[PDB]
Amino acid sequence: STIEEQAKTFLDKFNHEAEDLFYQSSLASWNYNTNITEENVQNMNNAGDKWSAFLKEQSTLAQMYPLQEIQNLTVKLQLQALQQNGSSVLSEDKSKRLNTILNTMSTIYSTGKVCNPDNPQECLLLEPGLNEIMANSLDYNERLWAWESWRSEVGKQLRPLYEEYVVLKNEMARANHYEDYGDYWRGDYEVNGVDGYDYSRGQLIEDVEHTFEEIKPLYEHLHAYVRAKLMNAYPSYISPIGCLPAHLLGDMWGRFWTNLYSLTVPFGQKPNIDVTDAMVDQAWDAQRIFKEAEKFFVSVGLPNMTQGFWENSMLTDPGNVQKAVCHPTAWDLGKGDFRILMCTKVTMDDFLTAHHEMGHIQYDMAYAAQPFLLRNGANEGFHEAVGEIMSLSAATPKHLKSIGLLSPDFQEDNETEINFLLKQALTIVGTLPFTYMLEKWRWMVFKGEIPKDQWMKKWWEMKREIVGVVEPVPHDETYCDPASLFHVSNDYSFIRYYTRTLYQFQFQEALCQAAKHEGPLHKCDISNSTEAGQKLFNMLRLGKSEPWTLALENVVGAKNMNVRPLLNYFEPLFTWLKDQNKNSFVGWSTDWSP
Repeated sequence: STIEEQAKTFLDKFNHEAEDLFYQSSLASWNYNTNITEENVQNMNNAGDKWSAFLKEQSTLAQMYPLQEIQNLTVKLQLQALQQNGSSVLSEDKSKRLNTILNTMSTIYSTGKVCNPDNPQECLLLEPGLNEIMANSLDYNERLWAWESWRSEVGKQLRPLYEEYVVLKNEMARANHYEDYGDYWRGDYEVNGVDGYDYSRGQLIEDVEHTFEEIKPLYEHLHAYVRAKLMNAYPSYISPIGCLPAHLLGDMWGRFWTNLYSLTVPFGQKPNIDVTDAMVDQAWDAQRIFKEAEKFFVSVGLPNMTQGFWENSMLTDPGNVQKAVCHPTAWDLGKGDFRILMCTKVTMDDFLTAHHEMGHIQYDMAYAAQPFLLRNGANEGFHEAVGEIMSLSAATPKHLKSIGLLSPDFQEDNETEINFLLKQALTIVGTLPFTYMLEKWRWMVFKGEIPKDQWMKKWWEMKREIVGVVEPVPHDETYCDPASLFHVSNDYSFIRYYTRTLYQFQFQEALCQAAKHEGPLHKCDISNSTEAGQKLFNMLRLGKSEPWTLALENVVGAKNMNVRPLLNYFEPLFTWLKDQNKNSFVGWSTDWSP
């Protein structure tokens, strides 16, 4: 009757009871998302409160168990995830202050308004109408003024509560035997106590810096090409030695540049692939979309699953008979029950999101044999990365010709592939250095090393020199615009997106070099190749039971990370850029001032 058997039965009973509570809460949340009612709100609110009290009780009861007296890696890992501190040293006043700070900075930013001029009635909200006039607009002055008006009423109210949140989270990290809030955030990105595969939290910082200095010249070259296109798009607005304007990147912060594509068309004579009208003349629907996704997945090698799931997921427009959202979302409810939720329309992006959802749910049901605490990915970014690679790999026209989505009369040329790679760079590698500098600024902020009052131009100046974007108007100390974004306002990290990009690139390279494919890396197919399917499935079943380095090793063969997937995937586009826009000025200079 050693302590290991008591830990085993405690873990089992916690897994069962938490599985029941999680199943009830997820079921209530799902049927509330399909049918919005206040009684359902009370239902999963009571369920979530009871589950939170239960997890606190299980953690406190597991605090008795010695974490150094377990030799099995699985039981040690599950006790480590169960013996977390959370509120080990936390005053109740400090806890409610933290909660009120979180709620206030969420509610103020979420309910932000740009209603300065004219009558105070015509107020455009941030989500529906602001991004239209920041991204799909022509007036430089309107974009500048709207961005300034958005930052002005947000930064001053968002700065000191965010700084107090930084201070209190630093105090909690110190009280929880950690360095800082980033160190608590780097704890998941840490492989220690494992022989052979050893990783440090600062090794993640080193990897971030290494990947950024590896991707610096290609990003400089694409910035040069974008500025060269903007010279023709905007006559006499951007100096050649100057950097890009802040509001010219589509988004207010500069997240995605897919909106900045009509000005950056390489060739109007090359048609991209399009099966949406081919879908229309084929007259396919939501169930046909799901059947095509399943056909693609069994072409990869993943087996079919439950027939009661398809009727359990409502896919078309819910209508006004019951209030329901239209965001495509997955539901891993627990013990053998999954749902998807969207309103399906006839768009190609609906097919992309459906493939993304099926990749998510396939990875969900992969680790069903693992316990409820281990019923996740290796870390947070892995799930989004593995959804994204199934999302992108479905846009291969040879698959569409094999399944009849694309007619065989259409053909793929070099220039169309170059345009597709340029769009992919606008989506994938365009957001990579922005995610890098956001992650770096957030890490210096949450580490509590840089002064709070040194931010007169600091975020401005390494926006100018690190990514080559200059603000059009200076801002004072009360502004916290890099801290004013959606993810920082609700404390959603950005290391997850960087690691997702890295993992999806390495996984894409591994599957393209593994599934008997030779040639250009953006012409990568995985149909009629089950070796890649079983190589994936070897890592699908692992779940959270193993360190992430072991998960990468068992599916790639390497123990580290390299940017060679990015070079392999973007090599034709890199060569086309190198003989296209090398003649213009390449890079950026920080000497330009407003």
